[PDB]
Amino acid sequence: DLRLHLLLNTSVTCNDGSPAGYYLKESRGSRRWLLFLEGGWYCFNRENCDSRYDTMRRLMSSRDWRTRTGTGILSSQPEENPYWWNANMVFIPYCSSDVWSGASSKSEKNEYAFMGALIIQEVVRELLGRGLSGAKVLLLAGSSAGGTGVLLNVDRVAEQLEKLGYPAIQVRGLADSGWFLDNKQYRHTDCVDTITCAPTEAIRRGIRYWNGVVPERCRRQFQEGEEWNCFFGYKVYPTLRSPVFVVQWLFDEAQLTVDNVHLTVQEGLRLYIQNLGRELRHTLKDVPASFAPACLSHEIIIRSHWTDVQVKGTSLPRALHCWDRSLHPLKGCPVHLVDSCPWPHCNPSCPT
Ligand SMILES: c1ccc(CNCc2ccc3c(c2)OCO3)nc1
Ligand SMILES: c1ccc(CNCc2ccc3c(c2)OCO3)nc1
Ligand SMILES: *[C@@H]1O[C@H](CO)[C@@H](O)[C@H](O)[C@H]1NC(C)=O
Repeated sequence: DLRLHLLLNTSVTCNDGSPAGYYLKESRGSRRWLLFLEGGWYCFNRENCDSRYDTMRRLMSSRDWRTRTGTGILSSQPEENPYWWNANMVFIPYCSSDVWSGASSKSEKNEYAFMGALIIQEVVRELLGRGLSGAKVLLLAGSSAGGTGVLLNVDRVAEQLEKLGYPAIQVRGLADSGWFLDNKQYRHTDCVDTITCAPTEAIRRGIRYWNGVVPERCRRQFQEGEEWNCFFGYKVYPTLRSPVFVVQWLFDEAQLTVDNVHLTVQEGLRLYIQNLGRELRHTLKDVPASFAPACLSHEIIIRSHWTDVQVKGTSLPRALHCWDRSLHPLKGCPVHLVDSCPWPHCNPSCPT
């Protein structure tokens, strides 16, 4: 079990003004620290944030959060977690609805606070008095909206630790299921409410509503008004300096949802699905640390059975171990693992 701590700086809040926080299980014999960012979509105007508050309130508030069990990469049992079972474990709940990008407080002009980027900074700060000052590696991990949050925030955590006087701690990222394409959709709707708004248009509006922040080098490339581009992995990744390992299902269910596809198959859709896998594979060609199986799924790293899937005979925990060794090719220890077969479940190890 990981134990809840609410932030001592109570100006750093969830959407409704309640304090943000983190869950922690220390391993005092270890100098490795895993900070995991939870996912769960986003909201981008008053009307859709109000709805989310009624039926997804744990993603907007800490009022109803004392312990949580660590699973997958957050498990302390080597049977479930062959990679980092002895590490210090931190789960950061997603209560800002902003893809971890926001820097805006609730105020006379703002019904909600969007503080995701500041929540990450404050967690790192408070952890530095609880053992993180002695770390050798800080791995910032996350799933779905939390995976995109890794891409947006990993270089900011690295800069923070350097400016606080800890330049020797190695900061790295692990982004799971947060590598999306701004691709052509299977069917199209003009952006008129929540359901009809494609991600490019919803994120453009969100950035303005949240006062969202993107990494500096990416921001300098795309410039004012085009920051939405930095929420797309293939565009932001080449601007990052920290090492980042990318986990992405080739036929991700959230990607298919935003593409207006429902699987529940004739030539047009067959060609669309095969083209999506081909395009995703293409964007990972020059990503040296990656794991991308040919499956229809969403998320993996905190699932208890995350050990089961394999690409070219190598599991995800093994690939992450090989990544560690590479940061000290390697015979029998690969780090770039992308499937090449063209249809969901052409890999027999895909989840059922
Ligand atoms: C501690 C602190 C705050 C709360 C929430 N209380 C209801 C509420 C008030 C104002 C709001 C809001 C919700 O959403 C945006 O503005 N609970 C426990
Ligand atoms: C659990 C389930 C579903 C989700 C949705 N992921 C958010 C998202 C979607 C499209 C995006 C994006 C972020 O940034 C680029 O385009 N998260 C967690
Ligand atoms: C509390 O958090 C706010 C928001 O980032 C920051 O401006 C302020 O300096 C923090 N105060 C302390 C004492 O850490």
